[PDB]
Formats: sequence, structure tokens, C-alpha cells
Amino acid sequence: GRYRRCIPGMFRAYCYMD
Repeated sequence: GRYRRCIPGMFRAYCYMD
């Protein structure tokens, strides 16, 4: 939504807009 999140990936950092 109105926030930026970052989760651990297998190849690279996977961020999104929660």
C-alpha cells in the first residue's frame, strides 16, 4: 500500500509497495 517493503530473495532483494 502506502509503504515500501523488502523481503529476502534467492537471486536479489525483492521489494514491493505494501
